[PDB]
Amino acid sequence: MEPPVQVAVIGSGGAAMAAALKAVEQGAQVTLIERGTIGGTCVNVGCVPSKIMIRAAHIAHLRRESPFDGGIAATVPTIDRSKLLAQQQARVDELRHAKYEGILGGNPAITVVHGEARFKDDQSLTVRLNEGGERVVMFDRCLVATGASPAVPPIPGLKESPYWTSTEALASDTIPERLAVIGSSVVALELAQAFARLGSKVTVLARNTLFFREDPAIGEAVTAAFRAEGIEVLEHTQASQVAHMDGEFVLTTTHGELRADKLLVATGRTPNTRSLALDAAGVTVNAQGAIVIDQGMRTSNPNIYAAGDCTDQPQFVYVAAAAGTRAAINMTGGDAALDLTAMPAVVFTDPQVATVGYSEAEAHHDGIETDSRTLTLDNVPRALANFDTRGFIKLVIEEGSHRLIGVQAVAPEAGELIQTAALAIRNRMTVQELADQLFPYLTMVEGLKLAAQTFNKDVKQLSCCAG
Amino acid sequence: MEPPVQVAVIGSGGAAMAAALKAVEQGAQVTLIERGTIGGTCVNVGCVPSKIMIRAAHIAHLRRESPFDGGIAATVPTIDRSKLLAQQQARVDELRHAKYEGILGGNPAITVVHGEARFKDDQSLTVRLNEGGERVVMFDRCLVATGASPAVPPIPGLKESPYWTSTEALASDTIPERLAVIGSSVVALELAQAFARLGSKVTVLARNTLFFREDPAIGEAVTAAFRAEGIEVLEHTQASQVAHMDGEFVLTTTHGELRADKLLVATGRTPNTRSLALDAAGVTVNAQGAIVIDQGMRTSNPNIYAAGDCTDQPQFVYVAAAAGTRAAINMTGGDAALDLTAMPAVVFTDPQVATVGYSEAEAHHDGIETDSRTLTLDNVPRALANFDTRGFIKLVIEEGSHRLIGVQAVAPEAGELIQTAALAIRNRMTVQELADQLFPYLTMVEGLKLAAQTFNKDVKQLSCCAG
Ligand SMILES: Cc1cc2nc3c(=O)[nH]c(=O)nc-3n(C[C@H](O)[C@H](O)[C@H](O)COP(=O)(O)OP(=O)(O)OC[C@H]3O[C@@H](n4cnc5c(N)ncnc54)[C@H](O)[C@@H]3O)c2cc1C
Ligand SMILES: Cc1cc2nc3c(=O)[nH]c(=O)nc-3n(C[C@H](O)[C@H](O)[C@H](O)COP(=O)(O)OP(=O)(O)OC[C@H]3O[C@@H](n4cnc5c(N)ncnc54)[C@H](O)[C@@H]3O)c2cc1C
Repeated sequence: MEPPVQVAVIGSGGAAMAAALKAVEQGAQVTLIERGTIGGTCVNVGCVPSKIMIRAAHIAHLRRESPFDGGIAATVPTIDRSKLLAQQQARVDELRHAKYEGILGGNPAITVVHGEARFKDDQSLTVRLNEGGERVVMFDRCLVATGASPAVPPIPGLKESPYWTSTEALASDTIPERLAVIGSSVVALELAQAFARLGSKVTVLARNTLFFREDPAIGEAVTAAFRAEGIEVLEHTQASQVAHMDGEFVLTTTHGELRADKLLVATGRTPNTRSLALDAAGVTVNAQGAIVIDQGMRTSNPNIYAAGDCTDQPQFVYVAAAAGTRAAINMTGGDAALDLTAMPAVVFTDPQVATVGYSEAEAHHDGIETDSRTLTLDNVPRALANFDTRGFIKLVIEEGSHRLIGVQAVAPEAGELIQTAALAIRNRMTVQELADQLFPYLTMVEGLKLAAQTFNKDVKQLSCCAG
Repeated sequence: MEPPVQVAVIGSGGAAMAAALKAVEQGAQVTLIERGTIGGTCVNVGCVPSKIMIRAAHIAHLRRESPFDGGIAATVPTIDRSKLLAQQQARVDELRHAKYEGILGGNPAITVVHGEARFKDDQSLTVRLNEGGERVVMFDRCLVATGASPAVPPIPGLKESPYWTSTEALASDTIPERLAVIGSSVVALELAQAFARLGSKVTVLARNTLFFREDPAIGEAVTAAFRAEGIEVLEHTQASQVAHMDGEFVLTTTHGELRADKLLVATGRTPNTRSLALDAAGVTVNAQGAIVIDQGMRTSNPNIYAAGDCTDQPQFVYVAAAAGTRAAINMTGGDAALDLTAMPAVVFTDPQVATVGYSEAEAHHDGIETDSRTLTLDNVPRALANFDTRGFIKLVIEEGSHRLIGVQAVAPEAGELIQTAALAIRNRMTVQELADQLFPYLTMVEGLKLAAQTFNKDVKQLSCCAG
């Protein structure tokens, strides 16, 4: 008789969870090692708490102002952050148990180890247990899903100051009167707007422009939206010195001296691979410290796989989870590959930013001839009925075939409409085909149809005679 | 040389507008006859003003209460309906000019006639001009796009009372202290909730249950939502007598006497065909007075077509417009057909109701073997982060092929997510295929993926290990 394959999984986030359970489903015995709180980033200090805080911020914002204030009185709502934090944390704790702890526990095929793991060789790990001492974990196959951590730049004086990373910001029980934010990452912007809406006077220090690595139209729309609601966005600005004196932060910048009660550093994230002793297992990493893998999540060592934020993969929990599931399949004798061709991405600012497929620049870089159309939101019925036309919907197609290969949008509910675009791309639809489909009038997603029609029709024909 | 085809179009709503412009594009000369305001129903007294009022109502509602009131103070906002009405009307007037008047005017190929048309024979119309007198309009082909009007039941005393139809309700400059609503139609419910949120004490008299003709789960969720915010829903209730005494309505019902300041009658709509003298042109209508047509919008008379609410077609402006465009193609020698297989439908209540494709009952009626899954919103991350789990997402598939053939949902933003379902159905995707696609975490549309996964996975595996 054959013994169950011994699978070791380092981490307990989205990638590790998906892998652990898939491995067990495929008949393997799993030993999962986690050094901190079970659940990793998303449920504890990532997606979940941040989206909850953003929703609370949205309510506070709408109680403060709206496009209908001429007929509906508005007020400055009193905010009790302690109560909001308690509500937020209760849901986080509830989900951690329901989707992580409760599933890992009570399963004789899964052994959870509380400690920090490192490779001993390519078939075993050495674990420094949280309760002291060590333990060796032998394995046939191992999945590294250690995620990433907030990056902290070597700005003089920052290291020893009481600054915040996204974790401390989300866990704060008070809304600071003044919040300075260093960075222009998605995390930086989502938190910047949430705190602003909850009461903070926010100043964002962007080294370049917002969404510098994305299509330029995106950063322009978001920057204008932030400024419109009192958020200061200092472009091409960096702090050369950080100091904390007399109970406040003092930042020396290229724009002058800036003072704030709290400082959020959200420049980016780095892979958690330095404590893994990857060299002992022959696992190669790139210049950024990320573990190199192929579409099957296989590393340079045939018996070791990697998935999630500790690799070069896009940093989204749904990508990490999909990768973990497929890595487990391959660790158990299968043959699976991760396809990210129609991977959507959403930024939970207001308006939201959403993208899928190729941007014009990205297509060109890959030698693809394209054409595009950019429809401003003042052409979308839903936006007009809401009296909020900030934003746009951009479609990118391949020349000749007219196949839709990319969509970028800045608009309320962009995250919802982007999935229609994702399916259109997945099914290799042309813009003509998308435009000929029936869409509900007065929905934001109708904007996709309207934009598609502009490839063969005039903007003046939309919502009238563009069929 | 050949002369331009003479096309007559009766009406100026979505169907007529799309047809008129398509006909001209195809080389025809158009004579469009309209007895009332240009633009018809949607822009003037339908979709546009109603969605604007609903958005205003949403803001008022959120300023009054939210799932985050434990940490964000709320207040009863003062409402100035005169100001809201002015804003609403200005957008309506703006859109009427931009998408209707400005496009019809200044075009030598289009002649707009202000009057009421009726058939003289199958090649001409007699028009009673609004300014007096008549005119004959000869045509080679004619499109009837006369729409429908609010139905008014023969309830004793109703006829002579100062009741409202959706038109008077949308045009009211005051929010009534008490509003009674007779009917359970989409129009009745959308307006009922809007007025309630803007300040009225609303009572809905439904002859049966809400969404009686739809899947039962829909009516149950909507009824619970209405009651949750103070809207009284009297099921299986009809008014046997209407009276207006001492400045108020007095309704005798099976539930007892009900008094209200205003009365909205929104039971349904009837086709505008009684004044057309259709018999003079040999155009057949059904028992409801609707004009009978085929998929090419052709009537019993080869030279006359019909599209929109005056036919048996679904009453949506996007359906009317699509039909008008295709009718114009056929009137000008083409061969087009309207495909409604993936037609989405949205109800702008909160939560919204959205459907596409077959419901279980509808599939069975057509001899299709099916299976389904109903995912309650407390299983959708976005709903949980919003602390509002009222609703559900239901998927209907064909047995054997596992092809998705229908989706019904009750949830915030259901109108946005339903389009993803529409494209999935259009592309004949199976639930497994839909479930294997990447969806953004914490978006309502992710609910489609989660529901799809329940066809092969347990609800406890969702957002964890259902891959
Ligand atoms: C503020 C914020 C907001 C975000 N918003 C979104 C969003 O809206 N949508 C989205 O899809 N993604 C979002 N993300 C990103 C998403 O959270 C991550 O991509 C995802 O959680 C990564 O999952 P993972 O399994 O790769 O890693 P992780 O969940 O980060 O976990 C790795 C785990 O391994 C442990 N570990 C590390 N080294 C060792 C070791 N040597 N031994 C034992 N255990 C070790 C860690 O302690 C941790 O528990 C957000 C992130 C943040 C920080
Ligand atoms: C309150 C309300 C809310 C709605 N919400 C939505 C929604 O959210 N989404 C959606 O898609 N649909 C919605 N609808 C329905 C949508 O408005 C209609 O289906 C659509 O407007 C019908 O277009 P049509 O061109 O067929 O007719 P219409 O736009 O109704 O116009 C027919 C025109 O012909 C004229 N006419 C009639 N008889 C004659 C004659 N003998 N001679 C000359 N002119 C004549 C009329 O006066 C009118 O201008 C709503 C309707 C109402 C009333």
